[PDB]
Amino acid sequence: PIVQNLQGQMVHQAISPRTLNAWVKVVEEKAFSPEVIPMFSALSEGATPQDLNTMLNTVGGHQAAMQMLKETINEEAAEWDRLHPVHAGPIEPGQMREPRGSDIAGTTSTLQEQIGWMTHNPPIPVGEIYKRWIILGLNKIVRMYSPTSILDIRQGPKEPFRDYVDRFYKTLRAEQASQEVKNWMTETLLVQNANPDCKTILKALGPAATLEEMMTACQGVGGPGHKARVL
Amino acid sequence: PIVQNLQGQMVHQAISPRTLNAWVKVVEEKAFSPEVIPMFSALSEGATPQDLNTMLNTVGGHQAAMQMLKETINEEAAEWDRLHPVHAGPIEPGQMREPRGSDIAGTTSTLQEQIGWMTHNPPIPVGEIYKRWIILGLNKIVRMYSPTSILDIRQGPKEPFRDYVDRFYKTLRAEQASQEVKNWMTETLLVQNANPDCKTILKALGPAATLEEMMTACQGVGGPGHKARVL
Amino acid sequence: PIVQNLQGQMVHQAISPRTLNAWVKVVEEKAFSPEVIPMFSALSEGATPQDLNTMLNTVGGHQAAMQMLKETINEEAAEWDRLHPVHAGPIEPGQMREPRGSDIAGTTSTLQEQIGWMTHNPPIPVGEIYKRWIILGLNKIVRMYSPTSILDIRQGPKEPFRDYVDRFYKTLRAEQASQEVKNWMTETLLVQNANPDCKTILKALGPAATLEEMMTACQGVGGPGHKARVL
Amino acid sequence: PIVQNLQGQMVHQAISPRTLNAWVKVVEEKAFSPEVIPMFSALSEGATPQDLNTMLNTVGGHQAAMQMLKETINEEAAEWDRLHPVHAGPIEPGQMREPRGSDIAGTTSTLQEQIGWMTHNPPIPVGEIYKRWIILGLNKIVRMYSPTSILDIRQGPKEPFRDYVDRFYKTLRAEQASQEVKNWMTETLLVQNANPDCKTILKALGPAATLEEMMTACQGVGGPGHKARVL
Amino acid sequence: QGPKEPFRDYVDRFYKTLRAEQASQEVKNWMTETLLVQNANPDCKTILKALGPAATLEEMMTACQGVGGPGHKARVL
Repeated sequence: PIVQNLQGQMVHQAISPRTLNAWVKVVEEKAFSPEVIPMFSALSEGATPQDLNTMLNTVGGHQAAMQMLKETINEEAAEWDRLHPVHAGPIEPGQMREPRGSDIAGTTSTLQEQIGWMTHNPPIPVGEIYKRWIILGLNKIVRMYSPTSILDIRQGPKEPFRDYVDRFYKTLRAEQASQEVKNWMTETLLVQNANPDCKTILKALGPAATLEEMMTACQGVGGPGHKARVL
Repeated sequence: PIVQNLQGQMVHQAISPRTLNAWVKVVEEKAFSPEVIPMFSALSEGATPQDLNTMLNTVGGHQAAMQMLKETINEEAAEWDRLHPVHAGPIEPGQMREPRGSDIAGTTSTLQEQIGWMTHNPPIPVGEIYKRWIILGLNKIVRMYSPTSILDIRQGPKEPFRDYVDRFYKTLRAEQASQEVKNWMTETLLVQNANPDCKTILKALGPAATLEEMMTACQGVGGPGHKARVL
Repeated sequence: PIVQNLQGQMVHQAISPRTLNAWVKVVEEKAFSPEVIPMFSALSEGATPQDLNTMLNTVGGHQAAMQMLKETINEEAAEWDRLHPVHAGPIEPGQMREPRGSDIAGTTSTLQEQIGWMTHNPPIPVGEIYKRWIILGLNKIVRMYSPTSILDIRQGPKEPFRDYVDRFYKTLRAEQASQEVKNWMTETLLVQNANPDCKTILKALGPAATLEEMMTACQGVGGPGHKARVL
Repeated sequence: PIVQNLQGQMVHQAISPRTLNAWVKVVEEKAFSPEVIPMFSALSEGATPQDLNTMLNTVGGHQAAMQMLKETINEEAAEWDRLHPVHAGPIEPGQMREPRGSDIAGTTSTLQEQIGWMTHNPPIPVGEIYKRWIILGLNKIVRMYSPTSILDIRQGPKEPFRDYVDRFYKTLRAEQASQEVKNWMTETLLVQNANPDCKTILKALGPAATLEEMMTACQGVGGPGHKARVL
Repeated sequence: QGPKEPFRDYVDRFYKTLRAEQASQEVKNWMTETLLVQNANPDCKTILKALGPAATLEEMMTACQGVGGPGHKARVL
């Protein structure tokens, strides 16, 4: 990995054992689940295509999701080279070459190039590109391997609105659509699947109460009622 | 996180995986109890808005406190822009831009900018403002889940007053009541509620009563804690 | 191992129990399975021959596979000294210490002479070179595997289709047959992990179909779960 | 231990009490075994005779065998003195005194001499020389349970032979045996212990047996008609 | 191979089936050294595993003649 680009003065660091231990043991205990993705970005800080390939290729299992992941990075790679026209005549010898789709993927490109790119003035975002591409991969996985659809998450007859709300946001993390969609669901879908004892009172709150109004609601019906949360 | 340098101004380096694990350790062990803030703070020491963001995105449980905390930091950002004028007029050639409320959260600002504020003399305190905003969220969420009011907080009839301070202190520390309301509860409601043997000594020594003398008292009223505490 | 591997101003650090405890947890969990080679290359980053031998002496199981590892190291050393021949009597410009195979293996070399190669300009990177022989040996362990069929494919009401494809991928990434065969097996048997109706649907998508298209598909006629109401 | 100085000849760093404890926890709390040896080698990076001694004397477990190693290092010292006759009284002006066996063991030598000879040119590596004696002594402690040879290795009647091979090459690694005895063993004693229908492959392999040939041997060797060459 | 069918009749069909597949030579070679003798009659596994099932095509059709039917029928192409 290479860090210190912001204000210049970058340092190359070798691949760390303890990053590939952290990476393996999270994905093993939790699976490719929504809580991997900012952890994967954090572990991937300043990583080369080769630093990225080392991590990716030490995953072990889950070869359905990895092979789905691999296919997706290959689409983006094949996309890339056809949205970048090939250079007109000779490329000057002092000029640094452009990265291709297979170089971003680390398939045709060696570590010595990658460092040169990342220590160039200003730096080539080759790694940012491989990580967004991996992240489309991870994102697609979490769609395919869904725990349950957000659409059909409903409160029970005698399940409480706070217990429901824990499930609601837990599952809403699992859903992969855009933020207008997920602002919708808190606005709308939260109420329409809520249980009938609670739902009369949620249309008294209407579709732009404060989160504290939603939190204060619904202790007089559902679960062990008013005492449950204060005793 | 930004770290101390001898060769110039402080240099930015990546998050440790041991720090992200220590974070998830402390959240697991303490459950957003108000002892979190010392450990939030100590992990938050050199921390960028990108680091603080990362702390906020790696929390997997705690759905409601997490949403409520998000509502608080976004509200501080929107107050901050109303609070500070935009200034429409030109800035000197190569001058660093003024930090907006969104810039403090790192939604309009990138880590190259963030280190650039950081490495002025004295710093513009962009993550120290952000971290204070978060700290108010944690405290409101402590108070949010407090089980009975300070002005409602009582000892059982079969209690030797021994442990009435545990309950009394942590629901006063949530509420943040006045020393004068505390004196009024202590002269009125406290004496009225307090165990017989303790209540003689609390009337005798007024509302500023010696804490130890109650605690020494109450050896023969029976039940849970009447035998002495030991180290 | 050494700080700033082939980069100047180079500083030896001792072999850490963190790096050997991770080398232990890998062999215990998953032995010599192919996905350790990136972990093993990260472990071997900056490593001297002496560090590599300490890594090998730690393995106390699998001795027959380890003697083969060892034999293969002895064969590779022997090739290195037949491709680069060993000298008889004093060296003509005087002894500069050119790494022979036995020196590569840490047998007839000092730690100064190993480092010396890393601090010489152009360098001779002996560790990368010894590492390649060890990776040849660990790949050759996987070819001593107990018989596992790549034509015997399964697909019945026991695992999901994803999970059959996950089996199939493990089988191919453990199988060290030809890359043209391994693609061939993949084009021939990808669909053959589903039930008869799922296969009819799978083939109806076409010969450009990918695993994300297949794993949304089989609408109502698929494997265990993931097909909604059944027809 | 002794480490690189940046402005002159090596300097001493102070021995790790944290790893010195995790050392002793694998001497005292379990039975001797081959992975004890590299855990001592890893500890011993740059270790002086005085540090080697500490590694012995903070050990309190297994005093018989510790003593047997102590006694070995005495033999090695009295041996070193019969191979390297150092004269009586004071060394010459202008050159470094030569170490005796007592100077290797730290009995007669001081820290300054110990970091002296190690940094000298020609170097006497006193601390590497002393460690190798201890590596032999430990290697005897693991063979002091059981001097197991090829007569004690047995292939149970229904045993798939695989374990026999593993223990056979463990046996030859652990204490080096003669080439002639091994040609006798791969041509007679192994064939006699092998399963009846497997005896033709292993008898054909005979006194020329090779690890790759042995590691794949015995796959589908039963059934109608004889087989005799390993595929 | 048919249960009383000749080993050369099977192998004539097999190389016929290899001819018509558009596959690589390496693919054909994995089938020749991992499929060919495996899909044969067991009485032919007796002597053509004993050669080793990945050995030359000459000694394949030299061996194994007493297994099955009489063999030698000219093809009508």
